[PDB]
Amino acid sequence: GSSGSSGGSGHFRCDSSRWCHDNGVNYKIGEKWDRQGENGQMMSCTCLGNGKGEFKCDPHEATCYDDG
Repeated sequence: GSSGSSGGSGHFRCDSSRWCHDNGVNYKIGEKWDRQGENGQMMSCTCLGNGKGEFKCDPHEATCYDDG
């Protein structure tokens, strides 16, 4: 099915339209911060916006081979 969980309306109308929130921190569209991963390593997130303040996170590593 769908609509299983529910809770948390929007009574107030703050001025947060171009900001993001993860661990109680205001990030600017494009900015980047550090966080924890599913396993344990650290993950880097980059604020995108596309609305309220969407964002993504990808694992950083030096898995780049050399050419020549």
